[PDB]
Amino acid sequence: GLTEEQRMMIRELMDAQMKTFDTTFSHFKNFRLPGVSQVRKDLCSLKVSLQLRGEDGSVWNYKPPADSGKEIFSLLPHMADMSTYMFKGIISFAKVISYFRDLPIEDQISLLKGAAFELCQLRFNTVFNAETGTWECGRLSYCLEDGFQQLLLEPMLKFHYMLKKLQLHEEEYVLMQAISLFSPDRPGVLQHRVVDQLQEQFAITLKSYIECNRPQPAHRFLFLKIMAMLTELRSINAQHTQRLLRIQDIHPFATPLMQELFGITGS
Ligand SMILES: CC(C)(C)c1nc(-c2cccc(NS(=O)(=O)c3ccsc3)c2F)c(-c2ccnc(N)n2)s1
Repeated sequence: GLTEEQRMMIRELMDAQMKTFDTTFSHFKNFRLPGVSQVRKDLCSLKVSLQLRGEDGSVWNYKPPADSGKEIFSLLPHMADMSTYMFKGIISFAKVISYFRDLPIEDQISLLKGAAFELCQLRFNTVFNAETGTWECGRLSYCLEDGFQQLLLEPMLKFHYMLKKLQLHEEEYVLMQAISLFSPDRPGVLQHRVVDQLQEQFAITLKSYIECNRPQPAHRFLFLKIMAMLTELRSINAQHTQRLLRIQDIHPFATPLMQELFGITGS
């Protein structure tokens, strides 16, 4: 069984998640849409078509082009708007958690800058349909273009399929978010020991939750698999930060919030 402090910790994380995760994406609006050397390699990894289902029942569908000049950039303003919406939710999530509110403001900033991408991807995994290869974001859908084995070569995509296969509960997703947010080794963190102890507590709570609620042979080593996925997600984070910085170098597109989170100064 979980201790009372562990149950309290899960309840606080679950409360934060329900208050700040717009799972129907109902408040995502006014976003941009595509017009009616190494950077080229970066942009060709994630090929998705886009579908918008109107409230009236109409459907708009967008297929992207092939790498033939600037057409490589057509989906960037939209994805920047979606990422920014997601990041705002992640910041709200962190800010309503007491363990986070109690850290120095500078460490709050450093932890969010370290983890925003990772928590965004963890939330996106919960709307991933692995059978159809689509992220279902309310009236918006992102569908992977046509194989499956070739798609698992891209580390982000393999991440989403492998995490979805673990069939996690909401509670395990929110503890993954907590363990990623409270990483004591993000650059600029001052309360290294406080953050390390918090992270350890969240990981212990996760290990115990799995021990108490998941007896099936399929869930053996589940805790260790989850921690391996978090390590992989940190590596994916570093790689995509580099991709973003290269693209932004050649073709500015980051929103103000993305600039803040990725360290771009405006000069
Ligand atoms: C929502 C899904 C999971 C479908 C996506 N997720 C990213 C994604 C990938 C990497 C990073 C981010 N976030 S980020 O760094 O602020 C950013 C925003 C625009 S470039 C970088 C993402 F949202 C996508 C993306 C980004 C750019 N092009 C294309 N074709 N797909 S599709």
